[PDB]
Amino acid sequence: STSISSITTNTTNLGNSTAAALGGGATYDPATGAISAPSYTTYNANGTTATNTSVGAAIDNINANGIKYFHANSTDPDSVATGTNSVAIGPNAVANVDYSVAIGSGATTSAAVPVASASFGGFAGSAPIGVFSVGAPGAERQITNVAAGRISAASTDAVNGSQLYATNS
Amino acid sequence: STSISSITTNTTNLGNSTAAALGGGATYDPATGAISAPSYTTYNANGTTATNTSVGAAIDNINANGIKYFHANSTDPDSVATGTNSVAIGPNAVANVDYSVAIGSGATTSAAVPVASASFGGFAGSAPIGVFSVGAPGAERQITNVAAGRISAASTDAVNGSQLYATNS
Amino acid sequence: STSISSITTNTTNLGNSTAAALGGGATYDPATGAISAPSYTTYNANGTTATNTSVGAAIDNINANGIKYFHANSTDPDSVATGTNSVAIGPNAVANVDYSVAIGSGATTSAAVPVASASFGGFAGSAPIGVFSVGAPGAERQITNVAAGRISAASTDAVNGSQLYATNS
Repeated sequence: STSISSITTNTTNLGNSTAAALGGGATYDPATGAISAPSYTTYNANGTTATNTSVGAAIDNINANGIKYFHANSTDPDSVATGTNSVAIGPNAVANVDYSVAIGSGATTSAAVPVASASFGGFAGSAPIGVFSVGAPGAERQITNVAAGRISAASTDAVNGSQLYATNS
Repeated sequence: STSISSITTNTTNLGNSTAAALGGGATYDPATGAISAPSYTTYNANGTTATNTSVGAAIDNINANGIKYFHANSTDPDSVATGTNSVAIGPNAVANVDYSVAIGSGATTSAAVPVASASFGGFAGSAPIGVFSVGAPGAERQITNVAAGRISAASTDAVNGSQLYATNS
Repeated sequence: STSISSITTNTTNLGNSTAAALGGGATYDPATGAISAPSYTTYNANGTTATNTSVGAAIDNINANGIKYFHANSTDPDSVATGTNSVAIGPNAVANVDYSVAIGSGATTSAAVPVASASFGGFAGSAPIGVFSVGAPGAERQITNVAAGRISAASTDAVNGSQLYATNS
């Protein structure tokens, strides 16, 4: 009888502590032995959320659809970042150059080309650490909503089309 | 007595295998039935980490604060990526155009406009796949730390302010 | 005997419901008490996946190696986003300016400088909300695969090197 009591009491501790470790509102019922399903929220890419009733479902959703504030809408192959300290974001993005970024579907990286002058000298940012790629040859992206950059010898700001327009008027 | 022995032995296997499945240093104590709490590390956006004692707490932290190397500091609405193979990063970012990126708080996407010439011809990157947006109309971002781009007919590198400065001196 | 029956039946419910909550194909065996290990897939940064046999291992892999479509290949310090609604991506990236982005290894942010004219006026995007940084002083990135931007007074598109080349020929 003492053994039966011990097992019952300890099994309740097992149920309770399992539910506690799961979180997501899981609870243990000593009358039935059931742990009620956890509810884990994940963030879809379309402005909605999903309720997951297992840990595995939540992990799969994190990979399939992203996390809050970081979403790629795709079923294409994973991005690949093999460069040292490199970042690859989006389906089929490949950052194989060191200290670089590939961002956007199909974006690739090739080595940075240092530019100090052109045939005009004294360029700022003449010694790049790597590239920041927004696409690939033949699959370029138009970079939009760029604020006017400083136009000075020291400036490493990007310039926008309105600035090139003004200088050619 | 054999039944009591069987239950005890099997319940220890249940406790052990639950702790193993949880990981995070969770352990089972057959004397009490308790699974000790796991410790799961998540990465905050301020250079610190958090210790989570449930799976649900860790999942919530991943969404609220990001993962190592990918942080958005916000409580505003999720980004939304509805374009095919599109990427949306940051609070209120919306990438609804296909093969595009919206990155930054409030960034939006509109269709790319192909540009082969302007009133000057022979532009490289005249057939964009989509846009890479760093903001929205009236909420543009200054793009900074841009290395000097190649200045040649083939170049799809961005140019910086020092380069526009040099050509107008 | 009824108590032994009750415990056995309830413990099976505990095992089953634990396996259900774990997901990842975990199953309970009433003959042994064992929950078979879950298998949780995470995405490495080199085009491969990993099979994790605990929740903690999966969480650690998500942080160490990223999620599908979002990978930074590094063991350097976390990115830091302390600016309001700011985004920091990549090892050692720091977005401390509000409404800004730092993306790329070692990228930093400093305050946007509004530019409406230069010594040329009527620039579009003269009131930036913040910065979009692809690097840091002395560690700039060459921005690549930029489609030709609109060249007009209204344009906030980035311009590429071929466009600057054409205007100086």
